[PDB]
Amino acid sequence: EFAAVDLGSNSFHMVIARVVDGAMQIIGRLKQRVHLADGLGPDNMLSEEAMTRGLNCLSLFAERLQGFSPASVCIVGTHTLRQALNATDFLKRAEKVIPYPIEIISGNEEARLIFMGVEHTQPEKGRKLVIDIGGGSTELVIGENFEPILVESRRMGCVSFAQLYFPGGVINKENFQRARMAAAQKLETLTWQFRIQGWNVAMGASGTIKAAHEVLMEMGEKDGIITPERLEKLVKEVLRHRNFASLSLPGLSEERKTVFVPGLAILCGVFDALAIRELRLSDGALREGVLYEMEGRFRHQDVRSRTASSLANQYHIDSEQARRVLDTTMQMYEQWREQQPKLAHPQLEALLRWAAMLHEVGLNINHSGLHRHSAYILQNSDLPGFNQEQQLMMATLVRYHRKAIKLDDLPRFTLFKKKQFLPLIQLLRLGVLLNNQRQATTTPPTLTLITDDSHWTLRFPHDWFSQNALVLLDLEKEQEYWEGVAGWRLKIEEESTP
Amino acid sequence: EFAAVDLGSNSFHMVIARVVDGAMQIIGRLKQRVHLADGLGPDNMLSEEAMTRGLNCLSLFAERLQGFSPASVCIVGTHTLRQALNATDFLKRAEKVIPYPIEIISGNEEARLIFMGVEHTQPEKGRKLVIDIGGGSTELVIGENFEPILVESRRMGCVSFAQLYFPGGVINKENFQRARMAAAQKLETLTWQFRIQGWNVAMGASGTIKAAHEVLMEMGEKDGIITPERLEKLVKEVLRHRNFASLSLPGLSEERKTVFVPGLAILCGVFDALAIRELRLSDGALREGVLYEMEGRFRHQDVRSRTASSLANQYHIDSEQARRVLDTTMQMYEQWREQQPKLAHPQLEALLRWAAMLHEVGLNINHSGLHRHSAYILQNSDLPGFNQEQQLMMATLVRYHRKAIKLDDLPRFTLFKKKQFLPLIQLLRLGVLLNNQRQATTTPPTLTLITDDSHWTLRFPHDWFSQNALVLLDLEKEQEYWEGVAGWRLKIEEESTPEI
Repeated sequence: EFAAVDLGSNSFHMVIARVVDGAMQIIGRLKQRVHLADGLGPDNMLSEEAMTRGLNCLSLFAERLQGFSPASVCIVGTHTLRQALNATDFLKRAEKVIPYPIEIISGNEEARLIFMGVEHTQPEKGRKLVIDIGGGSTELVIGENFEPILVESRRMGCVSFAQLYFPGGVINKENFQRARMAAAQKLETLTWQFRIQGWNVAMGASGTIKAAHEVLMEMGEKDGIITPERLEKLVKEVLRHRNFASLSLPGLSEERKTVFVPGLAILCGVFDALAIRELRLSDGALREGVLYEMEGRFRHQDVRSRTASSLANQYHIDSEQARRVLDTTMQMYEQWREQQPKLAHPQLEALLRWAAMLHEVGLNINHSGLHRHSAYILQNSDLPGFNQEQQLMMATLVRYHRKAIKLDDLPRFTLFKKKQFLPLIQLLRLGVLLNNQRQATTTPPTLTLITDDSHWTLRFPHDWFSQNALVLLDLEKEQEYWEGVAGWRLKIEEESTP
Repeated sequence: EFAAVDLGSNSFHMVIARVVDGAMQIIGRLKQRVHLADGLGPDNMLSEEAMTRGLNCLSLFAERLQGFSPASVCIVGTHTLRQALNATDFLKRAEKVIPYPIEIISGNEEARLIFMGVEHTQPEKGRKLVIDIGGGSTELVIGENFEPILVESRRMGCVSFAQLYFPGGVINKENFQRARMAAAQKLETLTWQFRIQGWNVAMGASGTIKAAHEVLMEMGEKDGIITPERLEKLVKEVLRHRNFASLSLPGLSEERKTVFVPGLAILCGVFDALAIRELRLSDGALREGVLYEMEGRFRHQDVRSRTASSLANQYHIDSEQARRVLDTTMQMYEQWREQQPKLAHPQLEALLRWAAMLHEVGLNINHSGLHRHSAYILQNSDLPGFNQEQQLMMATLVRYHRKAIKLDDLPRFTLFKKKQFLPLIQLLRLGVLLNNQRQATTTPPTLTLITDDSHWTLRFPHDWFSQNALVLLDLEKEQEYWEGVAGWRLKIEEESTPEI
C-alpha cells in the first residue's frame, strides 16, 4: 500500500495504491485546492495565509495516511516550492502536521516523472510528446517505451502569466497575444530540436489541458482531439468576455475561470512552436510517475543507478579506481556504523556510495581543483531519480573529498543533519587518500577504525608503513587537515610486535 | 630574427634564432640566475629584493632584444609567477623595463612546451620520457613524433626544496632522505601510468640535471649517462659535507652549490618513482618549445585551433550552431572594428572567434545556466597553446554571453583593457541571441551596426521584424539588460526605405 503526494501551484494532490499479482491498482485519490502560488509575491515569499491553508491540507492528508510507514509514502514539491525563498520555513512547519518529508524536485525531474506517469497510465505504443501546463511551470518531453529522449521545463504557468499579461483579470486580443507570443518565446531554443525528433502521438496532462478539452466537447466538437483549428475556436470564445470573472464558458468551474485564459495562451504558444496537429488528454501525470517510481524501487529498480553509471561513461571515469575507493570507504563505513548505529541511515549510505563512485567525475576538466570540478558537475547536472537535496548532498560529499577543508560554506539540508553526514565526508576523504597510488596501491589486509565522536583512530597491520612510506606521509597531511575542523582529530596506529 | 624568453624560478633564459630556407638557425642562448623563487615569503608575496633582481635581468634582456618587434618576441612566466600573489605588481613594473608582455603559462602548458623543445632539438626517433627539474616546478612528459601523450607538472623544485628540507643550507642524511621521499610522494598518482606507457629513451633538461651530468663526468664515469647507481655515488659525495656553503664537489659553480642538493634529491625521487635506468641530457627545453611554436604561428600553425576542435569533439558541440553564431558575431565585429580600429587587436579577435565557437561547451552539464557551465569548463580545463590570460579572457566572454550582466564582477587582466574587450562581450551577446532558433533561424540579408561609444544601433532590413517577432522580443530583453549597464545603450531599427 503506497501513496504519492504532489504539492503543486494550484492544488495539492494525493493517490493511494496497492500492487496485486504485480499489477498496480488505485485505492483512493485526494485533491485540495490550496492555491500555494497565489501567496507568492514580488519578493518570492509565500504568504502566511497560503502557508496556513497548505498546513491544513497536509494535516488532512496525514489523517488519510495514518499508519503508513515513511517507506510507503513520497511527497514531492515543484515550481512554487522551488521558487519560494521561505520554502524551508514551510517545510519545517509541515514537519508537525505530516510525518513524511517533503522532497523538492527540479523542473527536469518533474518533467521526467510526468512523462513516466503518462506512459504508465496511457499504455499506447509509439514515440510520445508529453505536455503539462501547470500553475507555475510547463513541462515538455519526447520519449518512447519509458525512456525519455528530450526533457525540458520552462518557468511559465497560468498563475504567473495571469499577473504578467492579464492585469486585474482583463481579457482582450492584445493581452492574449502578448501572453501567447511570450509562451512561444520561451520555446524558441527547442522547437527545431523537438520537431526534428518528432512524435507518433502527443499527450497533454493536468488542469489547463483538461479544461480546454472539456470546453471543446461542450461547444460541439465531435471528438476529444485538440487541434490548432479547435484552439482558435477557444480563443474566439474567450475574447467574447471582458474579464476572468465573467468568463462564462460551458464546463468551466468557478476556480478554473481564474486561470483558464493564461493557461490557454500557453497552450496556443506550445502548439504554435511545436506545430502539434493532434493532442489527446492523459489521465496520468506527476503523481502517477511518482507512484510507479517508488514501487520500482521496492523491486530494486532505481533509475539513480543508471544515472550514476551513465555519468561514469560521459566523463570517462576510471572504473577500477572508483571501485578501489568505494571498497576502502565502505570497509570503514561498516565499522563507523557499528560504533554509532543511531547516526547511520541507508539513504545517506547510498549517497556516500555514489560519491565514492563519482569523486573523479571532474577529472577530465582538471586534476587541479578536482574536488571543486567534480562537485560543480554533480551540483549542476540533470540527475534522473535524484531530488534536490540528494543531488546537493552527493555534490557536497565530493566537494570536500581532498585538500584543505573549512566547512564555513556547508549548505543547510532539511532532509539530512550534520551529525549524520559529516562522518561520511571523513570516510570518503580517507577512502580516496588511501588509494592515491591507483593501480600501485597496496591495500592493507586489515584496517581497523576506532571512533570516539569525531576523534578517529586508523590501525594498520604490524610494520605496514615500512613498505608504504608514501601512504604514511599522506595520512600525516590528513591529520593536519583535520586540525582545522573543530572536533575532528585523526590518529594513526599500527598493530604491535606480535 | 626572433626570440623566446622564459622567466623561471632559478634562471631566466633566452634563445635567439632565425629561419634559413626552412631550417631553424640558432643564433644564441642565454641563461642567467635570478633565483626569483627565493623571494616568495610565507604569504606568497614576492619580496622587493627578488622583484629588483628580476627587473634588473629584464632590463638587460630588453637591451639584448633592441630592435626586436613585439611579434618577434615571446616571454613566458612559470612557477614563481604562478605562485606570487603580487605577480601583477611585478608584471606592471616590468612594463617599464622591457616592452614585451609577460605571458604566465600553466604547469601543464610549460610541460608541453618543454617536451616540444626536446623533440625539436633532439631529432632522434622513439617515444621519449622528458624530465625537467626547475627552481620551482618539475615537469614529466611522455610523448612521441612531436605529440605529448602524458603531461604532468608538480610543485617541487631546487629552490623551493632548499628552504623546505634544508633550512640554513644544512646537509645531512635525514634532510636529504626527507627531500627524496617528498619528491616521490608528489609522483604517487602517475608512476604506474607512466611506467606502463614506457619510453625508448629518457631525456633530462635544465640546470640540476646538467650539473649532475657534469659532476659524474668529472668523477670519471666512462659515459655521460645518469643511472641509479651513479646517483647513489653523487648522494654519497654530497653527504660528506655539512652545508651548501662547503659543498666542494668538482664541477659545481658557486651559484649551483646553493641549489644542487635539493635538486639532486628531487632527481633521485624521480628515478625511484619512474624506475629510470638511463637519463640522457637534452640541451633543448622550454625556451626552444616557445621558439618553435612562435615559428609555426608565423606560418599560421597554431595548436590552439587543434585545442578548440578537440574541445568541440570532446563535448559534442553542435558545429552548425557554432558556425552560425561565429558568422553573425564576426559580421558585426568587422563593422565595430572599422568604426574604432585602434581598439581592435588580432589576439582578442582570435579569442572572440573561439568564444563563439565554444559557447555551448557546457551544454552536457545543463541547458540552464549554460553561460556559467561553459565558462567553468573553459576557465578550468587544460587548453594547449593558451596562456593564462588568454584562457581566462575567452572564458569571460562566454561567461557574459547571456542573462543579466554585472561588469563589477569582471576579473582583472594585465594584457587586456576593458575598452578593448567589453565590445567583444556586446558582440557575442548579440551574435548568440540572433541565433536562438538554431537551424530554424532566419538570417537577415543585411545587418548594420552603428556605434557611438557604447551606445549601439542595430539596423535590420525594411519591415524585417513583421516576419521575425520572437527575435524582436529577444532584442527587447537585451535592450533592458544594457539599460542596467552604465554607458551601454541598445537601439533597434529597421531600414526605412521600401523596396519592390
